[PDB]
Amino acid sequence: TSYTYQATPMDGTLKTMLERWAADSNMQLSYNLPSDYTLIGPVSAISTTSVQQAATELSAVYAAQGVSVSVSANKLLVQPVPVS
Repeated sequence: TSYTYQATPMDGTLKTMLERWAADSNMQLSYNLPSDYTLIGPVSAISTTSVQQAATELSAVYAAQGVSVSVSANKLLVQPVPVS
């Protein structure tokens, strides 16, 4: 096999990969960062049928850059990490 969330040869950047995941899922992408970013090596570990798992793995990859990736309704949401 079934569809899996992963990086593929088509995807060069964080935003563009997520545009594909969103299109593949009938979801909105809200990309709330000032710049796109290249995909870094650790993204190559992601391969899962679960959008929650995939988004969360991706979030962890970009956490040290200050980024959160999450599933919010029909949206993939990329934003600065909200903290109290």
